[PDB]
Amino acid sequence: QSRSAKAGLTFPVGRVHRLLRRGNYAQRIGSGAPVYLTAVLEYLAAEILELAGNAARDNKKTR
DNA sequence: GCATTAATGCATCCGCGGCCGCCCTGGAGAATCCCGGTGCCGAGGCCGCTCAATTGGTCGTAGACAGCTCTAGCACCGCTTAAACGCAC
Repeated sequence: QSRSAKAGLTFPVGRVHRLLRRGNYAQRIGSGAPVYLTAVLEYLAAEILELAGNAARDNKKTR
């Protein structure tokens, strides 16, 4: 099983971590950076999607 | 034949009157909202693939922990001008 499931995170911690590793950012990356990044992206995406869905539903649309 | 004097054709200067345009009220017509109504098409649930996230071990390595060093920020003191404020035209 992946850490995202045991941490209840929808976004992939492993994918973010491997993006950071090959993203020429720092040679040493702690385990907290990928989980923090996944959490913040999940929060931002959730808020944006909720607002967009509100804007869609107030215009008689389901998309 | 010439002046002349009353009859006559207008002379041009007002008197009068035919001559309008603006607000307020009378509804009239175009635009909008909105879902039925049906045709269209793509969002996505399902099927099959595949590759890298996770696991464990190896191993070396950077940073918290003091630990110490020294250093300028600050609170304080008092002089010297020095602009800021209120006013007034």
